[PDB]
Amino acid sequence: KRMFEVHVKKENGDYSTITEAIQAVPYEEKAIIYIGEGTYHEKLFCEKSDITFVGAGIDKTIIEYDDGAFDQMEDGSKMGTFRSYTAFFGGKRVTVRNMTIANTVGDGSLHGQALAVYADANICFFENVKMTGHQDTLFCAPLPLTERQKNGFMGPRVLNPRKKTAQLYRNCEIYGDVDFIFGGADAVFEDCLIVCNNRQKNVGRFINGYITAACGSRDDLGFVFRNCTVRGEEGCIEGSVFLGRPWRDEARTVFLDCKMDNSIAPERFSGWGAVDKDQPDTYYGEYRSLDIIDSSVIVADAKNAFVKDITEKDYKNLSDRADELKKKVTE
Repeated sequence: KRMFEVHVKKENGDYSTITEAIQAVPYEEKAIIYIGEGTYHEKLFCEKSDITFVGAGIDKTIIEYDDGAFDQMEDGSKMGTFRSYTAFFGGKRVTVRNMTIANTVGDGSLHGQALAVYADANICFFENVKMTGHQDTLFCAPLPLTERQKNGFMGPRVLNPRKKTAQLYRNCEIYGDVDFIFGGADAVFEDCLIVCNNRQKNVGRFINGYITAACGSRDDLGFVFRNCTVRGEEGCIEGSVFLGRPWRDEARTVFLDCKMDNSIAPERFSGWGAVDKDQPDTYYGEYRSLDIIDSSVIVADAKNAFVKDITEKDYKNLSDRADELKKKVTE
């Protein structure tokens, strides 16, 4: 079996840091980095043709860093969203399994956006990975076409083309509050636990968060959640957590056969900048959402009018498309 292998351990490894292991890997070589138990306080930048990272399991291998968008850089500039990442995964194919990746800086009101993971590779596959943060925990590239704020995309891909990506998340746990899964990827989340933090404790109607903030094209797949558990953290007030708001106007995000509780807002999805702002070019929706406790069917007839009614035909389409992205990624 030919594969370039590197073993990271706190003691007796090839290296004691992940960064040094990444350096070791030649871009063009199919590689795997095994990472032993421990907490690795590092900011990772990985760009490779075909690499796999395998930790010792969720909360056994932990990659953590604490950069926030509001931080000041040496040159005087604000770090910004897209430089806050604990880990950047770019290149052609990346696989990550059996670890926690955390941005520990804190709530966005004091520290700004703070990515745990910047997922930029053409094809990304996360399995049994836990990702924690507050604002903007997980970015699934690509960026929108153009910025609305000066230097809004400052980061490693600001100059680059907006490459479409295909991402698969299986058995992951993802924690955050405001826009904590966002970007323009075609991304399927399967059998994931997705939890909005109780922002109200970390700081009219109080809004704890927006699970998604997609910005893809109306002709692409966008975010598909299937058989996931989606909810606020224990303590979140009723109806204070949205399934999404559209970061750009053709946002696509669907939840198929998911379990949810009553922390989820009655409107289900928000407009951008105000709850009841119309977003007629989004494809936002739920199909067969079940209550988490008793598996009884959820009915929301107070959803925003722009939220779609997923017919059985729409559902088979979304399922087939999610299925073909899964094949592309795992094939």
